Amino acid sequence: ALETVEVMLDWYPNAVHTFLYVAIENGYFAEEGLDVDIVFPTNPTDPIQLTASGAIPLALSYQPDVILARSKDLPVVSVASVVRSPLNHVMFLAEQDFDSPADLVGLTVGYPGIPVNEPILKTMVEAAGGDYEQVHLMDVGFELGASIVSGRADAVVGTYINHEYPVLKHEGHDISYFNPVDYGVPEYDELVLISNEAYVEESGEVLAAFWRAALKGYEWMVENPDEALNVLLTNQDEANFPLIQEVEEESLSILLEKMENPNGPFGGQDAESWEEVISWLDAHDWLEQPVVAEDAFSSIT
Amino acid sequence: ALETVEVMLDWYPNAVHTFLYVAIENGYFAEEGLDVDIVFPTNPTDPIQLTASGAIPLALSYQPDVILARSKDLPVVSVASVVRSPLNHVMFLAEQDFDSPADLVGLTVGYPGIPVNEPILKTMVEAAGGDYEQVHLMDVGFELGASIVSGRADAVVGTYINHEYPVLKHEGHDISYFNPVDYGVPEYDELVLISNEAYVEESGEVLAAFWRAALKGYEWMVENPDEALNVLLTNQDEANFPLIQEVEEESLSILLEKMENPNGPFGGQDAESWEEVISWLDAHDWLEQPVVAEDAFSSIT
Ligand SMILES: Cc1ncc(CNC=O)c(N)n1
Ligand SMILES: Cc1ncc(CNC=O)c(N)n1
Repeated sequence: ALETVEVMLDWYPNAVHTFLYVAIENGYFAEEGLDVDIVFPTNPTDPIQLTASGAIPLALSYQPDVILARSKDLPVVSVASVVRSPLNHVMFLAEQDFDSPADLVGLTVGYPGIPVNEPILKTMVEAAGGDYEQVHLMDVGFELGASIVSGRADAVVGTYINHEYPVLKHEGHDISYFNPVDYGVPEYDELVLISNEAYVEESGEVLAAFWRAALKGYEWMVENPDEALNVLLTNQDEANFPLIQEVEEESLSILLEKMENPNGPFGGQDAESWEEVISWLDAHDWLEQPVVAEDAFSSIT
Repeated sequence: ALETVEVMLDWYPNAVHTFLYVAIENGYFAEEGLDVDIVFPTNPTDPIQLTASGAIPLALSYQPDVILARSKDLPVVSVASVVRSPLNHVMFLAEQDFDSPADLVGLTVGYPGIPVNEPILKTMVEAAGGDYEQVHLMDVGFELGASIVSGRADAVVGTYINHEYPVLKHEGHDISYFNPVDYGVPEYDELVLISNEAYVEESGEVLAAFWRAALKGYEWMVENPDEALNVLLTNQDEANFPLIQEVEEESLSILLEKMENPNGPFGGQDAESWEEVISWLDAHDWLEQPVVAEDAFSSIT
């Protein structure tokens, strides 16, 4: 009777996922006859791979990644834009005192294994005249903070200003960073709801029912900021990704601004954003097969 | 002219790679007309993946992985067994007090992101009477120790008894474990030298040149345990994977036993081991395409 839908988040639960949990808790999905199954990823890259393979119909990923994916012939399609601008920043301990991304040359940068991180770091490094081919990336999965703090990596990319940054500071670490948009990286959407082609064609109803629900979750979160932030926190995976309340409210405050759609409903996708993100990548030889903005995303409403 | 050959290590430099750095320092590779360039993986799955694609001609991986890779149609082939038995142990802080792998049900286990670990853990958990679907894997790439020491993970797999075990202990952690061999897993070769089919066909004289120099380095190590281990430590990656004199010589003591072919030459393989490991993976439904032991490995000399 209830349509069961698997939704794989992009990371372990945190402020950015608030709208989804509010949807669950308020029965918005039940009202829509859906049984939403929120799932965490085993590997950071699972979201796009599983969605692509058709194993799961929904997940949260990164716009630049969707393009990378579609460029490799994966049938991944963005059906909604959650965070309309970047969150990703390159981080390191203040003692490192790097002058610019070009100082990463000859050093090792930790990262979650997520591909999107390659074009971002490459652009940032070349933008400063360094030779990215001498920059060493070290996959640390979810252990982003530990890579930098332990010392095994000189810097990290994949960390968010709305999260990892305030957490490290809260934990006492003195963190400095480089903002990708100050080094040739476009204002891409950090996070987008993604599905696969078949499911968009074969199950448009379910997808429409889902977003309608998720949107109510969003609108409710917006009108009930604190209350909704409380919902997430209680639903946090305390065993593997414990959250700090103060850190999370600050995170939410940042995300709210970036999640809101100035000239349309929450989730509305801007064709301009995609077009330039594709050309940015296509320009740096990251796209093996051509990608078109009319195919990288579609409206499920 | 020296024949350039890229060799990707399975992990960062440690006791197990001593025979290779010895063959470089002592000039054995040069003697065989080759210029060997050791490269570290940025991603734990790189070895198998870059070899398969032809991007790299040589690398170190795991016997079960070669099978899985071939099961996925990748053209990789094992050209030498380096560590003839398992090293992989599931590890957790002594606090946990698990009675068996079935206690892992409902918890999260960290792993390097290397596929071979899924079949291992699943077999283990199932042998102890637990539901694996209820076990959560968390990708931490190279940050294995951190996953459990930070409490972010309840247990970890992928860690080696010759390295991580003595390291955690040396760092002050009371570690407990579960040997996969005690829980239905076969005595597979932990480390094996790999190449792709195309290369073994086109560059066999190179491979043979490379392996003689390698055998020579290996034999020197056996006659000069300590001098070799020092060659290794001086050639360690101190910035991203610092080593401890004591743990590393302890590690060598373990590997010396597992690397030696009691009767036969170093690197020698045989259908038996491969067929056993293949059958294991088929029985537990891990293979997609059937795999043939014969095609899975081949002598290099
Ligand atoms: C809180 C947080 N941190 C890092 C990531 C990883 N994204 C790109 O590398 C993510 N999805 N969420
Ligand atoms: C020292 C060490 N630790 C872990 C691994 C990873 N193997 C399987 O996951 C490895 N190749 N070497």
